[PDB]
Amino acid sequence: NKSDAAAKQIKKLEEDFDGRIGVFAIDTGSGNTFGYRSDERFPLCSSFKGFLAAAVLERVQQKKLDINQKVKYESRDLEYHSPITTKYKGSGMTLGDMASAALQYSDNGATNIIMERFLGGPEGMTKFMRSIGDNEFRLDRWALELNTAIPGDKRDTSTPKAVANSLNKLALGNVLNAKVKAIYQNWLKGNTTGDARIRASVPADWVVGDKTGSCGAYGTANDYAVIWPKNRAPLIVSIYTTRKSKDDKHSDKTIAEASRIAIQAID
Ligand SMILES: *C(=O)[C@@H]([C@@H]1N=C(C(=O)O)[C@@H](S[C@@H]2CN[C@H](C(=O)N(C)C)C2)[C@@H]1C)[C@@H](C)O
Repeated sequence: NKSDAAAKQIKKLEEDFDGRIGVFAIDTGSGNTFGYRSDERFPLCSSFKGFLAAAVLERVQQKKLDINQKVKYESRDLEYHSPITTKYKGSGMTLGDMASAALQYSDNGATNIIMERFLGGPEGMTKFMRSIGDNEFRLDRWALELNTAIPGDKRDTSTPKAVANSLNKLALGNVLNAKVKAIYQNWLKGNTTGDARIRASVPADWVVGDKTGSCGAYGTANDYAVIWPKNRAPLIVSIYTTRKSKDDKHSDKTIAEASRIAIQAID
């Protein structure tokens, strides 16, 4: 019945903005879950950088890469929205600093470079996801081309459920060892682009790590988070939104509100 009411509220919240909300949330402490449209597909946008950072950390763990290796790119034409990589064009960044820049600032330069040299491109990223048992994720195109968010296009989509599951496996599970998992946890905690999303849905005492995405088309936006509540087991919250018209703008407020509803549903 708690479930059924949470769902009516998402239903209404989506009609209010003329769009389409996908929700999955997990209380790791009880196993309780809430999903609404949790098996529908939605554009990832930048949200895949969260996973991309994880794949980097898996390669570091496997000893294929070193976390402090220098990454030089002094002749690159840096993609738009490369706020961190721009400031070190001349000197390069450590692999680790670069990966975290990709997560924490949605830096497209960091993203595309990492995917070029270390990850085998979009197919390699899809391969990583498969390898932790995520069958829904697909990345098709590179950082700046994956944002078209066209209704009915499976390219560069996942589902709220798959995203949530993957996040749990990565941020809380055993894909990454204790040391490496903690690093990844801190990277998520230091996300700078999520203040109006899932962060705005919880008491300010709770610690959140997250990755956002904003397609800038079809008013498509999303956020997924691990949440550490006061003296309580972790929650995972996954929220994805699209809108009916190409020109529509995304809605932080809707995302924050669907998060509130989702957290209550599993509470
Ligand atoms: C991917 O989705 C795109 C980038 N990732 C974003 C995000 O994480 O939500 C968006 S919004 C971006 C956050 N930094 C900018 C900012 O601080 N404001 C202008 C205030 C906006 C971002 C476009 C993109 C890289 O493809």
